[PDB]
Amino acid sequence: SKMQAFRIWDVNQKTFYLRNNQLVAGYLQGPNVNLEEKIDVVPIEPHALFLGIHGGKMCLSCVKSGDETRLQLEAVNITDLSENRKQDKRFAFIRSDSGPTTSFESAACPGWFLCTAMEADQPVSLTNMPDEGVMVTKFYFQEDE
Amino acid sequence: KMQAFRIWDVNQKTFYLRNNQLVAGYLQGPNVNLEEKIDVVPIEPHALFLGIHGGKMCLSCVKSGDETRLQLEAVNITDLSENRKQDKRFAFIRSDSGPTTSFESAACPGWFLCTAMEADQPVSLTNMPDEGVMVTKFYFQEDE
Repeated sequence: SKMQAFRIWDVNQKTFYLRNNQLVAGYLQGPNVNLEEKIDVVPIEPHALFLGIHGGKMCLSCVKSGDETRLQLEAVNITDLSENRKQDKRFAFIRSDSGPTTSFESAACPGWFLCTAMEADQPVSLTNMPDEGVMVTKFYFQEDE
Repeated sequence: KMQAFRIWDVNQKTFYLRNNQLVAGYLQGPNVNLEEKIDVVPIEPHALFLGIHGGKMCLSCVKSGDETRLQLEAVNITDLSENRKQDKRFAFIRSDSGPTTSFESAACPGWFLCTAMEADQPVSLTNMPDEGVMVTKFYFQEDE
């Protein structure tokens, strides 16, 4: 259970980058390629994990705002989280591989998978309609190391 | 470099923009001026980039599982690169059959550029070009 660095891009080749402290998927080229966000990962045996950016300084979570289930980026240290604390569960994600791609399902909001839009520069989100082909839910997740 | 062509399908439909969505229909009267010529930057062997407006807008295929989508992105066709991972979505493979031509998505293999049998529908992509529902055969005339 320690911090690993991963590079991620969806099946349409979009990368993650921040815009107004929001995570968005898009195509970075040239000087802007330096905006690419690597994903910091702390494994939770056997198939879950905590996901973050900026050296695990900000972590991804699933939050329910009234009637909405939205992805959120919180200012918490990936290292303070615990697979055994009820409150940190909103940060857990289940990793599932199939072929050369990877999917991430929310542990606190099951049935919700991390996703990106087909159009560029849209924020990264969570959809509960994976196979219904509107949002992308498959990613190439590789250990940047 | 950029080569220009005129395109029209086997049913005589031409491409034109409608609410900035590439649609295919029959232009009449002063509307014939709405025809969109296709700009091409070939990629040896038989691959190529396709655009309109002097290469200022290029078509691409983006997928989501078992479904694909045809998009017109505001990118310069000259900035696209064949040795660039992300630009593959703009690549198309050309094939000719007799006097006709077909275009297959490199990013979404098995999906061909196609038109609806009826007029004024958006140009799209189809995974089944054989079972004739959508039209996938085109006349592609090099504007020389």
